[PDB]
Amino acid sequence: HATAIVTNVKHFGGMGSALRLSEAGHTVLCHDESFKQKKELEAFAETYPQLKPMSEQEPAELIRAVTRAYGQVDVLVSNDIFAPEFRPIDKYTVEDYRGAVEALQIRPFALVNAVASQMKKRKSGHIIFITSATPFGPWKELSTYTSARAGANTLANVLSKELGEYNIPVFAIGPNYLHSEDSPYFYPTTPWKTNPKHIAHVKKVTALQRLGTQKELGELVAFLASGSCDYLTGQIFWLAGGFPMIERWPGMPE
Amino acid sequence: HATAIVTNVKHFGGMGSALRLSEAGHTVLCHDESFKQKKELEAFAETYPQLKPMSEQEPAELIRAVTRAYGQVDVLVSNDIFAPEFRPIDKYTVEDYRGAVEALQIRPFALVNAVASQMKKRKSGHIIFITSATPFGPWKELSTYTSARAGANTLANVLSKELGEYNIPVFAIGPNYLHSEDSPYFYPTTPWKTNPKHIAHVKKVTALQRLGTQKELGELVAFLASGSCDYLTGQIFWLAGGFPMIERWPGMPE
Amino acid sequence: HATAIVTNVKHFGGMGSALRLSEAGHTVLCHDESFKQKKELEAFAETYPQLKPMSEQEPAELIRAVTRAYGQVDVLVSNDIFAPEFRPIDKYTVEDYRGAVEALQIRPFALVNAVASQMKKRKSGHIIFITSATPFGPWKELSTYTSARAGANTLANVLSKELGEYNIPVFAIGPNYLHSEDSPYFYPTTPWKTNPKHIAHVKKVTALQRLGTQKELGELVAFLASGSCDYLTGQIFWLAGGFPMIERWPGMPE
Amino acid sequence: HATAIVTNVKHFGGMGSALRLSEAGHTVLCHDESFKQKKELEAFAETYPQLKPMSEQEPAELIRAVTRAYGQVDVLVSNDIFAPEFRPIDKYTVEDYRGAVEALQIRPFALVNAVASQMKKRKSGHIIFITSATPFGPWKELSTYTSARAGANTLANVLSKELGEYNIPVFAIGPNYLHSEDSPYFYPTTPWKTNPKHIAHVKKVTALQRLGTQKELGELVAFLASGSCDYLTGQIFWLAGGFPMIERWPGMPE
Ligand SMILES: [Cl-]
Ligand SMILES: [Cl-]
Ligand SMILES: [Cl-]
Ligand SMILES: [Cl-]
Ligand SMILES: [Cl-]
Ligand SMILES: [Cl-]
Ligand SMILES: [Cl-]
Ligand SMILES: [Cl-]
Ligand SMILES: [Cl-]
Ligand SMILES: [Cl-]
Ligand code: NA
Ligand code: NA
Ligand code: NA
Ligand code: NA
Repeated sequence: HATAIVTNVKHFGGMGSALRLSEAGHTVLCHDESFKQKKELEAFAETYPQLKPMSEQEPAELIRAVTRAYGQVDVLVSNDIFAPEFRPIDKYTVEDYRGAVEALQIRPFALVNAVASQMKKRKSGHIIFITSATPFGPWKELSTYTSARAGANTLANVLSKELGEYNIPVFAIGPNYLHSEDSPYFYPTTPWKTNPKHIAHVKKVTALQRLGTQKELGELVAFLASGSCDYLTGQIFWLAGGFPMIERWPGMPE
Repeated sequence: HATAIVTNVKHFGGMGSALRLSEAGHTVLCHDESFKQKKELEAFAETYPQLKPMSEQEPAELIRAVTRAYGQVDVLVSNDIFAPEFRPIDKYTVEDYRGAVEALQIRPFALVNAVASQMKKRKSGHIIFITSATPFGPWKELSTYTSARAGANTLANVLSKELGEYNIPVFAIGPNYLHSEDSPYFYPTTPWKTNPKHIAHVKKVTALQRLGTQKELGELVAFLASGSCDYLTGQIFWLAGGFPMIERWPGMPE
Repeated sequence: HATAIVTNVKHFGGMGSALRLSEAGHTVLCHDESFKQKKELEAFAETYPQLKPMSEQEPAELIRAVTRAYGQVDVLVSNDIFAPEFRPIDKYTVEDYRGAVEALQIRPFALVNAVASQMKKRKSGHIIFITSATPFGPWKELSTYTSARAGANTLANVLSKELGEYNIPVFAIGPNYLHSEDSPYFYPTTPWKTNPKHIAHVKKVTALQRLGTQKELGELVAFLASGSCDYLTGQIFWLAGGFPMIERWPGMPE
Repeated sequence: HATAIVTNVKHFGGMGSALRLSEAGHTVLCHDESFKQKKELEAFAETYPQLKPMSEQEPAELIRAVTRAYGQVDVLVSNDIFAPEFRPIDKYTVEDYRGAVEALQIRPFALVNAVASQMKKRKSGHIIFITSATPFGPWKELSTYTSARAGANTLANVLSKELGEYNIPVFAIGPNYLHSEDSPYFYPTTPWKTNPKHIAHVKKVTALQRLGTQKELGELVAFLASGSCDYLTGQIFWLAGGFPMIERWPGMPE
């Protein structure tokens, strides 16, 4: 069976991806910061017997471990996370930007850098970055997070050009307003399904007037990873329910 | 079962769409200019017993006929076609542009204009335009066709904003280098799989170094129409295998 | 001296363009629908002695008349207008879309189709379309106007590819929230500087928290027409003060 | 008088920017890595008496020194450079990507982080990044450089949203094929005007069939810095002569 790595599986698009990839018949190797602790890894493995958590934390280490134990990495889902911190540009430190770039650009780069050679040698593989739709509709005072996510989107697009010759599609999925259940990355049930202000905000700024679901994200990840539509390689997908809705002139209804 | 209209079914993305939608369990009502002739309609119906060709040619007429005979239109695939004519801007006539706009913008607009009310009333439906990736990577001297296709892409994106409130996703799929078998719209087997110059051109300008397949287009259409990933509403998909490849500096290999 | 045509001079970007081009030393030939009436044309010529209003209305006749009287057309500013009419997609007629594409796509196409040969023969000229920033940040229920403007933007970008061989730059300037003085196209003094609701809306949705000025538009038109920065050819300029501002999460200041 | 900082003045868009800003009446404070050597700084000051070279290298020290000596920083031109190194993704090291993001994203971020407070306090200033058009038309095997430049472009666009409230426009100018005279960043006279292969390549891939000039870049920088067209804030300018030209089908002329 085909192998798939999902990183930061407890957060963002991790569970939607891992669960739907597993249902599609992949062996899903799952990374997470919490899996440094045996108790957390074992608890996850018991709750999700169809998933295979690994303890390895860093990119080369993780790729090498999965390759040793399962033969090869057929699918990489780089589910990258970093807390958005809103500040006026002069109130950040430079290290605040470096941290965002490290988590949101250097990390997916390092994973591809470690796995690309084995994919190129057999001329097969799929690479998916989960990034952000914030560059499409940016908020004021989120300059660090948003620009790093744009770097990752362009990284995916550029990589598609060189890896296409080796039959390796590369995609970026950029969500916004994706319900993240009990993860703070980025729309947890509380407040986003519980507080009237937040419920009204989502109804206002998305065309579909709701949060996106983990199932929708997982369906897209599994579809791309299936090899059924490789000709989309290089695509940045905006998975944001039609966000942004743009405020209309006075006198028009919402 | 859910109904799906595919227009110009003999051409462009028509057969990939109709066949994969049918496999997914839709009743697929098929439009085509050739179905004005009973012999052509009956021959198609015999060759493809899982498809239902209609004789109706024009938008309101077609929507009304399918609604009368099958109850409702759940999915619209506006597979729009017009021959690309390359000319210096001053060598066209103004009517050359009007013809492109009529075929590539007014036609999908007219179809949505005719079907939107029934979708809005029941708060369900999916709309897919098959357009072109030419606006993403334009060729010189194709100003009429390319700009009309961009109008259609923007039409899809804008429509997603108003129809989202009614739970109707709207998408545009913009192909290039899609193999179109025995249709001249736009990459027929001859010359594109038979002539060495054409084979070499496709290898040069696409990242995956091949034509796209009807199966890949059909997989995307059926995935979007399935209701499995509505949160992509408003997306323009570039289905062009990583086109364009951009020419590199002297001294670098191809 | 160098000649420039500015169309619909009384509206949208017309006076900013005409007045700044004249100050930069162009002979500015002005079109306007009101110039069908001799009295209107003569009142304009008396108020603006540095401008030269023409009575011609149709693109071919206008280009021919300017060429006959002033030798050549060095700069074309296609300042296109159409009344934005907001409707749900099913409440338009198809003719409502044809009217929008005729005014916003066919017309700039016809003007370039009529003037390009003379510019190509001498290998000099500049072409500027004034379009819209609505495709960048679309409002719901403006599907006709917005998609036609996107067609015009792509037309300019595609035209740049063929005309660059002849040393003719082509640009599109897409405004939003440009103050238009007494013209209803699209942000007249009343209500946009006089009604508190409109004043508040402009402050909220633009980054600079004000309307754009005719002077700003004219400075950009004159700069591009000057031959000082031809290497921008093909650019779509968003002249919208940093619109759109995107609504932020609850808890964050405006 | 108004002050402007131009970084890496000997390279890329540095001299075009500095020389045209000076001609427009700015006091132009010039940074360059070579100005670590007193002899280099003094030779520059003697050749260009209208320019003021500074020895400071680090962003905070440079802004502080200009502010101390000349009162304030009115215009920042962050003319960022890094050597483009083409490699397959697996042949880079991770540090190769960190170097690119440090030079092309962290550095402009640090300069704005150091200068923004003084501009905000007085509600005036202009910020221009010189980036790259490579994200618009990416070459294969340049994943580090190209994705870092896209990060910088998005940084400028996001910054425009918060700084517009303070009347500070932010722009990114993304060049390609800009003639850079004796600088190797990125199109020096030799080989790009002297080697037939390079001459042919520029003719093929740009619409205007030539390199861009330092004067064209400087005209755009001075125009944006002038305060004449602030309503363009947030714009990414592609200063690439209509690049990329996209290869056409067999049978069509070049
Ligand atoms: Cl490691
Ligand atoms: Cl999200
Ligand atoms: Cl009809
Ligand atoms: Cl195609
Ligand atoms: Cl006339
Ligand atoms: Cl406007
Ligand atoms: Cl004004
Ligand atoms: Cl220093
Ligand atoms: Cl350059
Ligand atoms: Cl030069
Ligand atoms: Na372990
Ligand atoms: Na019939
Ligand atoms: Na007359
Ligand atoms: Na010093």
